[PDB]
Amino acid sequence: LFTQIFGVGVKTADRWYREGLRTLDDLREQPQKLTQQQKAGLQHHQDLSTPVLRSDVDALQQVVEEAVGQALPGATVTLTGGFRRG
DNA sequence: AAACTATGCATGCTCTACTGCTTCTGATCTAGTCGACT
Repeated sequence: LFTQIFGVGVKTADRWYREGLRTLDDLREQPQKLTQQQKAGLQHHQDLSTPVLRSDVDALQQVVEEAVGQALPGATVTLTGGFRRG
């Protein structure tokens, strides 16, 4: 549960576990020991927990292609990662 | 002719300011460690 939080690794998860933090809500009760990454991940937890689909990939690729084309002409963008493996 | 007072000088103590040299402190910066991510 803790590792899925953006900006939370194994070390931080273990540190929280040994400190008595057991539930997600408990993390929100003390919003003073979390960096920007952890706060951003915890706030948009539900949104980031959902696996992404291919339509969202296409929309994001179109948006980024438009942005790079307007920024610098002739830019080429290639989709890598898991989505390139099928 | 004698006493009082105006004038001045010499010196020590004190406030006040100003200039310059030296030292201390606040501010501007690279190495080590842990952690995040990919």
